[PDB]
Amino acid sequence: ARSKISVIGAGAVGATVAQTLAIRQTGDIYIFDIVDGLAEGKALDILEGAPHWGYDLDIKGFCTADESKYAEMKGSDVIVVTAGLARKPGMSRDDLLLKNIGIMKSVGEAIKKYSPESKIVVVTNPADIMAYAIYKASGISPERIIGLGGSLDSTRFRTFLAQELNVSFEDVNAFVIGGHGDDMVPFIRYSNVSGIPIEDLLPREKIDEIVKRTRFGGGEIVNLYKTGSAFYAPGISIAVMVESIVNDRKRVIPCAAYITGEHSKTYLVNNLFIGVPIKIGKNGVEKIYDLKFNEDELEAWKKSVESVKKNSAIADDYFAKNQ
Amino acid sequence: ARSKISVIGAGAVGATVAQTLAIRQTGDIYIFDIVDGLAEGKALDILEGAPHWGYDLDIKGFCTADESKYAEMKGSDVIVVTAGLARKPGMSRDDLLLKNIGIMKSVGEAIKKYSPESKIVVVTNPADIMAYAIYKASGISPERIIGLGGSLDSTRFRTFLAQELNVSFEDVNAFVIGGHGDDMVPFIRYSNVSGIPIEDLLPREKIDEIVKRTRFGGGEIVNLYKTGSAFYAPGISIAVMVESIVNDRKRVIPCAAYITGEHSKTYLVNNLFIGVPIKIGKNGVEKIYDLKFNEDELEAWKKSVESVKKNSAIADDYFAKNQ
Amino acid sequence: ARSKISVIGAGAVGATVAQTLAIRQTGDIYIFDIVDGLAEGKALDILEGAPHWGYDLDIKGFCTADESKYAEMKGSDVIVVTAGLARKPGMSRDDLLLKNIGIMKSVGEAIKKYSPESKIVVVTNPADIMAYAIYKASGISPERIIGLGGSLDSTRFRTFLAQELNVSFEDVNAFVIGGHGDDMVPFIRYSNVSGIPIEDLLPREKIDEIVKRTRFGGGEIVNLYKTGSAFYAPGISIAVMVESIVNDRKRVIPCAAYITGEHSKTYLVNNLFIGVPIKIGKNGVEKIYDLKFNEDELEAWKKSVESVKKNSAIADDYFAKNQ
Amino acid sequence: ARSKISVIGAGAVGATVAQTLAIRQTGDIYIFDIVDGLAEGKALDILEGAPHWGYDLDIKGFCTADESKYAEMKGSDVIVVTAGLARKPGMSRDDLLLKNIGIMKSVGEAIKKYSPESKIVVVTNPADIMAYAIYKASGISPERIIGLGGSLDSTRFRTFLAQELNVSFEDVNAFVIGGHGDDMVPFIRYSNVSGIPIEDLLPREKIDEIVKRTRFGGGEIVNLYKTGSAFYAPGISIAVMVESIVNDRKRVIPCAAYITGEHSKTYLVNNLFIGVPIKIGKNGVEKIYDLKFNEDELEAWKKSVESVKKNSAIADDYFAKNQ
Repeated sequence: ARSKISVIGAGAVGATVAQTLAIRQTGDIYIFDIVDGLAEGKALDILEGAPHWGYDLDIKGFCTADESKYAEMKGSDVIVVTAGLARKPGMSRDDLLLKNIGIMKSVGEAIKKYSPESKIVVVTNPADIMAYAIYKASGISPERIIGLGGSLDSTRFRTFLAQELNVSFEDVNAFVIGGHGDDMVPFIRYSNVSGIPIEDLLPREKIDEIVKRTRFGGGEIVNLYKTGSAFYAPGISIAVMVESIVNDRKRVIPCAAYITGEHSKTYLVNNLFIGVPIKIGKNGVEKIYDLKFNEDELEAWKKSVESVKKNSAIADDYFAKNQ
Repeated sequence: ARSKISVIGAGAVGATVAQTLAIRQTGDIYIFDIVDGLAEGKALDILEGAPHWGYDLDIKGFCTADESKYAEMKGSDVIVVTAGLARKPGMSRDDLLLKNIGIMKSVGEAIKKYSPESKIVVVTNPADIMAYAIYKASGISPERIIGLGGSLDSTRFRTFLAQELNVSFEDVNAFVIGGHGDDMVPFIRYSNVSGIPIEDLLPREKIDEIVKRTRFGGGEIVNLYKTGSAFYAPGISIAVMVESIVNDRKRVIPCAAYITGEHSKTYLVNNLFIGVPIKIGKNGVEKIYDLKFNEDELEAWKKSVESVKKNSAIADDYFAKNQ
Repeated sequence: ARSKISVIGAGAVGATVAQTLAIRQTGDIYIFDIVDGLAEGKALDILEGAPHWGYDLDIKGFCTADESKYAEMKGSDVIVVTAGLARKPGMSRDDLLLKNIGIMKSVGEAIKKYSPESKIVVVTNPADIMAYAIYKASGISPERIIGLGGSLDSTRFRTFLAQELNVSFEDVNAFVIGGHGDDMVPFIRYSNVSGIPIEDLLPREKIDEIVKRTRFGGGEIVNLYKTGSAFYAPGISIAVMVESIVNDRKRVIPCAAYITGEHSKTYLVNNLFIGVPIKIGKNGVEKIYDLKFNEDELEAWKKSVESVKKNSAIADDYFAKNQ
Repeated sequence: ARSKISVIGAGAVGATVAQTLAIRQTGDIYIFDIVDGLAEGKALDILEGAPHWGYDLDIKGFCTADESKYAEMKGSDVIVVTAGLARKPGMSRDDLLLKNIGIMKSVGEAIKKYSPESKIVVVTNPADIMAYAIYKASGISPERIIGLGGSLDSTRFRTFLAQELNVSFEDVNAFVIGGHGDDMVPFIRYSNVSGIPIEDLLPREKIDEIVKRTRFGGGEIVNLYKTGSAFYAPGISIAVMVESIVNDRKRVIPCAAYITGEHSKTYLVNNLFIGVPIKIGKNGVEKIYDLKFNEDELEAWKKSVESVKKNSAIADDYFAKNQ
């Protein structure tokens, strides 16, 4: 009677997604992790709060050291992919990408085997490239796969704007597309407080500072935690995407999506994932909005595109060599 | 305009409490931790999710490496104490109790200095003894201090019953008083599904199994996590206590509370904290309910009483030895 | 995509149920009424609050003057029957019973014609008899039909107890079975505050006054409104039953249910609807709990049974006369 | 304690506001109405649903045929004024305005007497003029009074756009200021779906249709209800204003607000209430945003201003011959 969501990865991010989905009563939640005991423990800890919170859900966790346990994903409406590494001492983010692509390949093949009907929300960073790897490995029709990106950048951008202007978080709207960091592309003219353009409220230098803080917002958290990365804001940023699919909400949120056909004319890429505004519903990507760029936005977009093309070619090379 | 809650400790439990209070919109939340960056990081990560969740709250974090930062607790309606250690099989429970009592002493001294008007919710285990230590150190009127105990044991007990009977978590009621583990005292006769006693619904053998799992429920999670203890279920168990104070809900939940006067005739302890059913309101403990014990419950209670008396005497001795 | 609920009757009670289901995001909601414009108006008014409340739901209303509009019920998981008429004195309530039985016959035939797969929650008073009429008219398997009764009496009883004792409404449990008014049968021994029996907390004289107030709680509201009856508390009392079906919650709540087989040995009625504790799930009634009556409860139950047997015979006679 | 809200008027709108505040747990809610039994009945019906909904609030109702019952407003953080005269046949719009101004005088005087510290949210239509009457009658500092307008027009406009574009209600933003009907002034250029201008999504003819439907949105519901006016969407539209004050959320929403000083240079009125974007906080109006008009908007605004000047002049004339 209820929708089913699987979460792959039971670390801080995946477990936060699971706890968030339970609070928001999105559906039954099954958690998966290769680490002995981890997914089972997170699921139980989350489930044990149900009598206080009020959620009547089936919440379970499984160890995938025996990959056969991936069979428990069967019937999932959405699978959230959060498995993967963060940098180890002596690892470039270039080495990290390659490592994570390999994990995506394994995960995608498991999804293909046990739950090929699911829509997929890919979280592992950079999620545009990891969504691409999931697509290549799973064979799932590409409109059914989306990557986390803009939901998180926009929530940070809104937070900073709201604090600066001393207004409710609900009334700030901050428009971003593309990736994280230098690949992020804000449309300041589309950012506002209850419709009032930010450019009518803050001077350029202040907006610039806020844009910068947003670009490096993940690193800001890493520098505070020292030994881990953000998970609270990512968790809810992911959950709002998931629930839009499960409950067919038709939220319009920038996410990493597969660009093809007429959309390639606007976004200057073809057959790749990159962050663009999408309508999210029961079928996955229900619509890609084609934006109109001014010159600054276009030049910024071109840089973002080159980074994605570069990293996607790396994923291509990996799959070509590892049948 | 909003109430203010301070959370001392920004590890898994304290930060979960903070995120939980934010979701339930309990009030502004200030987080404190001796580890540089940690409380600020947890606060920012939680705050950055505000635009998606919808909470319009001030959420801040501070480093207490210098105790002067505790000045930021000023005007807190509730302070949640989650500071303290868990050494694991290296030193005994006794060494651990002593370590934590010392932490409560310094925390309580800081509370007296910077926010002596606050109600306190003590989480550090065993919370009855740690509440007693907070009382001795802070000088706060003892009705204004409560310890986490029954809120958590009861949520676990209810989860297990509901799954065994395949019923809503909302309709299961599980009655426990006393401490954790062998110090916990269930009243099976007061446990029911929508009023129907559980003894009419399950074989005694199964009820005993569920009682034992509840006793060692925290250990069950520790085994699954390997390197840490439960935090999700404790987080909401703590938040329901905090919000009952802040919003004067008059919840009736078993918590560690100070027993004196006529209540000592019922609970056989005097001037100590122990887990009993209390009405929780804006003034802290607004009523202690005096239970009638049957013979089995009485026996079990007396054992719990001896444990609390013994550990409380250890706390007295520590305080006597340290001015 | 989403679950669908139809509400028949767009008066105060039906429209309150609709707005309640929307707020609680239970599913898409279609409203039906014979009165031109009424259901369409209630639906639009409710839908137009969606941007503030947050519910992304399809909410529509239809006039059933042309009965073919009932085709819009197709695919409903649950249908709520609130259609009915009139008052207590003035005209005879026996005359009223017959009139409402006739409306149930028409509504039941429409359901069989257009949405025979739905579970049905019957609200029209007395809902035990009206559920019986829906069953006779619709041919729907009887476990898939339940009547409002206990959910509303228990919420009133809980309210009165919580006010008297100055405790949270969440922690009061009040046990009733049977019908309304003199037909209601409280189990004082199964009523408690967080497990503590109310007999341990209030003088018997007070409990008796509260029981009497619950019996005549509907009349208390009529006395205040003058020209109408209660709708806010009924609305939520109905919605918790509906959502238990839609979301398969397994709530345990007393409702009017079809009593047969071994249950007839406990409840002394056979092949009739009467208020008993049931587990409510995606299949409708998933369990009837068989209580053990003490002498006093049994004597009260026999009276309630006699009233239901009499009125069910009247319903039988009506159907026999109009086949 | 908890925050307290008084609601004056226990008809459909006032009682809907009360039930909405309860569900949203905004604070204690006291309802007042001159008609014997009505406020008491609405309050009790609402309170009796608390055990199911979960709100632990003091909800009470009083009949103000005895004026002294207004003493029960004491300590209210916000007072919501919904009392008004139902328009009688043959009564002109100006005659209705005069009657309602008279009711605002009585209400304002009771507020001045019994709860002069309150912020006021005025609902009685037209709320700009009625806010102005409440100001004249109560002597309350005018930044502490706001009138319902744009919150309701915006929610309707958002509903229509979301349905037309098949997107989530959460992501549509519809910018309006001024009054209702022909006094409403939309800024199409500030209306968008997740930042994407609606002028990039819909052609002018479709946008015009939706603007027009919004202008006469109230009338559309009246034509469906036939015997009354909208209340569900107004209820939540009001409640979001009220909770922004009580919980100091700093929502930015167009409301009727007192225009003076520098703001008069932008809005072309002085010392009158008219609908403009405001930041709503614990002090009432925390900020008025000064918009930049194009020619169409300026001309439409001048019309809106003239209507407000004319009706405010009628109010001045009324107060001048009654004191």
